[PDB]
Amino acid sequence: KKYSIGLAIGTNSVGWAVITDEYKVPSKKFKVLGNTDRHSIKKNLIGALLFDSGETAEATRLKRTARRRYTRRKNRICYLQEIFSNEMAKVDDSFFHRLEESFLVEEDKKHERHPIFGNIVDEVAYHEKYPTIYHLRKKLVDSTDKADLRLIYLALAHMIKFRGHFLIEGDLNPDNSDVDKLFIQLVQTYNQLFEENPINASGVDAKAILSARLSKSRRLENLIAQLPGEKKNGLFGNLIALSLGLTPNFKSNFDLAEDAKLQLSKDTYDDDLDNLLAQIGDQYADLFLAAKNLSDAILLSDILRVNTEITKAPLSASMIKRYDEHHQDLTLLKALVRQQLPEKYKEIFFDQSKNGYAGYIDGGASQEEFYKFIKPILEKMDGTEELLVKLNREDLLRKQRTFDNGSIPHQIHLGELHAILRRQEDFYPFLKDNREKIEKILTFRIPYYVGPLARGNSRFAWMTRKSEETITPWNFEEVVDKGASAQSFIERMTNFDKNLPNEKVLPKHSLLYEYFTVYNELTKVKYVTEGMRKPAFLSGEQKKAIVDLLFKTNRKVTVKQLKEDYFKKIECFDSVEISGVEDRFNASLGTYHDLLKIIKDKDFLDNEENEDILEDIVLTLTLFEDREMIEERLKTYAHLFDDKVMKQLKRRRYTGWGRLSRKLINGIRDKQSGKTILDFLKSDGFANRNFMQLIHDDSLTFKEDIQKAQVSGQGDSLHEHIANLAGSPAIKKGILQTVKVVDELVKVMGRHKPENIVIEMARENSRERMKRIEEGIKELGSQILKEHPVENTQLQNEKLYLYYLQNGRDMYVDQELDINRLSDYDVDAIVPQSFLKDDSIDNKVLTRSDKNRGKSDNVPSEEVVKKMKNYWRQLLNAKLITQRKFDNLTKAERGGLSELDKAGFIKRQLVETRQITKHVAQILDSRMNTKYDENDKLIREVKVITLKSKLVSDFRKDFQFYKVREINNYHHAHDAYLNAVVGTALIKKYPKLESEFVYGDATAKYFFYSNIMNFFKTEITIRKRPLIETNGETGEIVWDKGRDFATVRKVLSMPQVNIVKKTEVQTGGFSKESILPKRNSDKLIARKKDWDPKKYGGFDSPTVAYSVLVVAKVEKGKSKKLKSVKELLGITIMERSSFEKNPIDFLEAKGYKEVKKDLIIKLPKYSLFELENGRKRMLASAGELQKGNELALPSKYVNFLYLASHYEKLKGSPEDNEQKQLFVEQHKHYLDEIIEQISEFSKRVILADANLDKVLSAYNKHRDKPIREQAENIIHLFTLTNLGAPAAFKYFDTTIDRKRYTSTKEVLDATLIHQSITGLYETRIDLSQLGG
RNA sequence: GGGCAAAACUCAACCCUACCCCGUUUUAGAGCUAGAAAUAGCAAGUUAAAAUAAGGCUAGUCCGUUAUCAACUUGAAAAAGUG
DNA sequence: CAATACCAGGGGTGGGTTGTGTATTGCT
DNA sequence: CCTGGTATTG
Ligand SMILES: [K+]
Ligand SMILES: [K+]
Ligand SMILES: [K+]
Ligand SMILES: [K+]
Ligand SMILES: [K+]
Ligand SMILES: [K+]
Ligand SMILES: [K+]
Ligand SMILES: [K+]
Ligand SMILES: [K+]
Ligand SMILES: [K+]
Ligand SMILES: [Mg+2]
Ligand SMILES: [Mg+2]
Repeated sequence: KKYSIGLAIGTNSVGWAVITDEYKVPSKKFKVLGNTDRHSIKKNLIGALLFDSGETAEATRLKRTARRRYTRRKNRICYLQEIFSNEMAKVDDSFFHRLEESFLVEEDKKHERHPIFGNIVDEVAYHEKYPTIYHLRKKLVDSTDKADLRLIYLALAHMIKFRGHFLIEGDLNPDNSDVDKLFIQLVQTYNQLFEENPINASGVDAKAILSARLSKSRRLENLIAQLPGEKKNGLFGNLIALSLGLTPNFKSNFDLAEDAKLQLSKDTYDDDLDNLLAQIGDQYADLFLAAKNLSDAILLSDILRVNTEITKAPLSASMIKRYDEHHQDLTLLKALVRQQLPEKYKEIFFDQSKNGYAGYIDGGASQEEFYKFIKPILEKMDGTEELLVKLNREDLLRKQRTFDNGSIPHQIHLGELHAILRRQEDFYPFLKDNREKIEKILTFRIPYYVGPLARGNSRFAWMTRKSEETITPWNFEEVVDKGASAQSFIERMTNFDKNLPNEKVLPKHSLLYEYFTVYNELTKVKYVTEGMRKPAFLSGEQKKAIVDLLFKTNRKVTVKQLKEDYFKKIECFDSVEISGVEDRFNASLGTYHDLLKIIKDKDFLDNEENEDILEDIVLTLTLFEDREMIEERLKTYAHLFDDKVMKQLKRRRYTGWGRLSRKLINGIRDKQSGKTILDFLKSDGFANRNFMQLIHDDSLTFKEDIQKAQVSGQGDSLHEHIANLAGSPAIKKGILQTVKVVDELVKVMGRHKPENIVIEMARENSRERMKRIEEGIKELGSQILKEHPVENTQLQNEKLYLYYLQNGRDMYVDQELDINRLSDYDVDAIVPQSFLKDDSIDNKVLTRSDKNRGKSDNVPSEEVVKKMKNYWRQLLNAKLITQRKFDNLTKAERGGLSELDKAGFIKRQLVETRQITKHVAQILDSRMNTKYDENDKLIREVKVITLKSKLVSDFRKDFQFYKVREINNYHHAHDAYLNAVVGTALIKKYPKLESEFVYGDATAKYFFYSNIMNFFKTEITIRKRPLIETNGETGEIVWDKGRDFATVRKVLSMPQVNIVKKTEVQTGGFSKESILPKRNSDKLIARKKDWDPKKYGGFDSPTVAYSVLVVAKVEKGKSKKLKSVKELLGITIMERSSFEKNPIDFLEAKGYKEVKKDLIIKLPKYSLFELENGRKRMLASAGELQKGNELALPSKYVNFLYLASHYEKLKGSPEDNEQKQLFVEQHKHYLDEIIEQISEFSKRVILADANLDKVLSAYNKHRDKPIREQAENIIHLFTLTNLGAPAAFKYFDTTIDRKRYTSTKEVLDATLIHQSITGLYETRIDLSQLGG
């Protein structure tokens, strides 16, 4: 017979269905294997495979990087110790041993328990002298005396082990370190530019004001308030704001045209500033330079909170200041508490559980938690004003190793280390000879372009070696072929040209590439004037003239410039009409202008002889971000430029890559013409062919060479092909499961390929939205965050999120919005919900009243646009509002929405265009249709139809085949069945639609695509449609409105649906990552081989990879008498390899004896067992079970629950709304009935006596509640019966905690069921037959 | 119209390298006084070492948490096969 | 033995890719 | 968050 397949692909489920030409679901007798008495079973050909979500490779990669980092840090310490080996041997022959075994307890220590000095007196004396490591570091930096080699090692090792970040390149340039010295020089330069309006900085304490621990805006205010007649938005105020790290706008200071927002931290900044400089010149260059220097000094004084006069170890001195102030403040706080709150001293200083000082030090309290706990204690006390201020500045009782130490650059640690080396090399000759080695150990970092230093056993590595010896930081340049390794980095990184697959893609900012884009756009530009009959192309001379006169003198070329600056000036046209370009030219020559500003040699740029050198320069600037490598590759061109241009160029940086190779653009030439693609793009007579026309023109060579070039390589497997698809790994796991389901379904139907396969794909935090708001107000320069504090979780509500996105302003009315009145306010859809279902914040907007939007059918009225356009663009620059949202807000000025707009919105709602769905369709099509005809065209025996969820959702809502997701998992299978039905019927009714729905090769649309699915309806908003629905041409019947609806209903009401939870071996981390303290418990796992957890603590809570059923004997009692057992042993992920290498030895080491090797059953997670009365359990672990049954609630109750709970929308037909409400009230008794159907189920399968009794009491409690709320809570009640892991749920206000199945003893005598992917093929094993 | 390409603006999803900072764990940093002793009173507290998936062989300044997996007949395996 | 309350490593820096809609020029 | 491990508690 003939049949079709319906599929619903999700992130966790693949629903599948088989239908006949009558839209019926077949049933079949399937053979049952095993050792049970049942040999076959009847099954319906509907079901749904369920699985756990597929995970990305991000967490694995981060674990891998942390692993490599720990390894290499240990290697750094090893290098330092090998350097110190021979002399430390003379000083202390067991020092490094004591350091290595510092973790062991004294019982296991092979040496003295005191690490540094091997005796208690010297150790205690050391600690008294240096309370922290930073004391010793500063001392070794400053003191002139010879020091103990062990203390030198400790200081250098602490500097190398925690060496600081690498965000700053080169040396730190410590001549401009003082904030006052740079602020005074900034005042000098500013007064230089303005002799008439100077600023007197006398008595201005810039050090205290600018280095204070306050917000940047507050420090700006405090500095400006010290300058009378000067304001914060003046030029000097904006310069100070730029130095503090803010985003000033210099547009108003220089009477500019548009925004000149600067910020030193943005990567664009350089360009930005130089852009700005073009407006006013180079007089202000060194002014902004002085501002940047002042900013660097402030960034340093943020870290080096100590003056640099007395010491050369400012970091260690700042740490010592922390320690001393902590000591003073702690002494004072204890004295104060003894004075006024001696009742609370012990809780504060002895209680670790409380967030006092004790928990802050010994417990688990954090600095923030400690501040919150002790702030009211300080406020209630007297004499704590200084301590209170210190708390508010986040600077009280501070430790030295804190979270904010991440801003410390490595050059600071390097300065202190180099100072110690200089001091102590006068006494230790090996320190003098190895100074640069020890410095290298701190500075050297494996380059980003080299990767893992592997030797042929790493799938991540790509490095090649000049010689075959061990790589150290010192011999790196001699062992590693940096040239070939960087070349391989390039090859691994860059995409290939698709037309020429053996050629690399040009950089996105290549001069040749932007020339290509400009000429390709400019070629298809036509123009017309009065004395012209027809618009004409530009000639080659015209195009070269427009390039030389406009594209090489202005970064952007506007149509206005094209008309006035070219056609008026050269062609003498008073008027002209341009076509092919609107507003401005998308393409431009930005790289040309960059290199023009840098090299200052327009002739050098315009010489065809310099094409190769400039291309290589741009390539080098795009490949790398490393200063060393960039400097290295531009040395061949060092003779052509001076040092100033060379430095400017070294700073020039680019990212991104094009999509075409250079051999395609200006390499291959037409055989006849001898011209390249770019040659035609510059001049093609009057034809003016562009890139597409140039590679698709049979008249010229290119197409032939392209076809000669392309190669279809060695084909991927199915799994490989799916993996290489663009998309999330979850949906790709779903796709692979879909293909396997389809394979097995074809196998079930006697290997007969179906006629149709309908596929549907489901379309489907706090920190990122808080980040949006945080950056948005920062850019806006507003203070609403200051006025209204809000936590990240509070943004679960969408109204508050929209509010803080809108800066207190109303989006349709220029009026402030009230925080406390947020209840009344209205969330409106920019493009309305009637036309588009976009419930995202992108089509959402918070306003005082919906009315103020203007009319509803169109986009907000032109008046509202004219009003709020500036505020909308300001929110767009702050990125609080996206460009899509902005364009939708202002569409009225462009005419609102056209008829084509609405028609296309509908068509996109109905036709799927998502690429991943097309890829799945391609895979299924290429697997089903494999033969060719006499014309060698593909034989499409199977048709792959693709649907969007709105079709079947609307079908359910129209004909009341409602879905309730929380009842069971049948809705996936039902979605698949309805997909098959609707797709098949739709393409039967309208074959012309195949173009839109099958894979392979005025206002009319608004009515057509909105009425395509009306042939199911009997009545219409007039004419009654025929009860029988046929194809107009073939006459074949497509839909019987008297029977096929009944068929769909009978199919949806079927209780037997093949729901299969995919059994899976667990993978990932061995256990919880927490390192637990020591404890007397055999659940603790040692973190090292010899670290007994009873002494050293360790891990617990491992993940079971899979359980194993063991039938064996164990020793019982002192006599060790063998007693027979049959139990579940969970093999952990960590034990899995050793178990699989030899299971017998593994089990015997566990204590089992005489193991029946052939009765060992591997049981992954979710293994299915059946017990009595059809009760089913799934394996959640070796010692816990999940619910294994589905509640097949009758369709009547599903529809009643949908309607009574107001599950989605109300029908919108007032008569029909009253119809449905009357049905709900007439069938109210269903409530009780539903409960009964649950109770019975729970009594037969769930077996939670206490939970069921509490649920029944709760249901009887709220019997006078409205029907809608009782139904909405009955919807929750299905958590008790849902398949899978138990969960807690609320019925009204009563909470029902999950009942767990903490024992797997019963499944050992149950029936184990092995199901195929559809669950149609089974193997049933009676486990009670094993053991004895 | 369906598929496709490049440019412009855009946001979502993914893949990879080199590093940084905390956290946790054990040990070290002589607790004192009064008691037989339980215990009570006070003193102190900020730091470091070392581990940071057990570990593996290929012994690399490498690898170790992604993807893939019902059962059965083969095969050592990858694979094929069975209702 | 089974019921049950508690708990689960976090933050930052670089690069590359496909796909998303909007609209320009085009191929097929 | 979800859901399985874990110690408490009878
Ligand atoms: K991390
Ligand atoms: K010992
Ligand atoms: K002032
Ligand atoms: K703490
Ligand atoms: K444009
Ligand atoms: K770069
Ligand atoms: K896995
Ligand atoms: K997993
Ligand atoms: K299975
Ligand atoms: K893109
Ligand atoms: Mg390790
Ligand atoms: Mg630490």
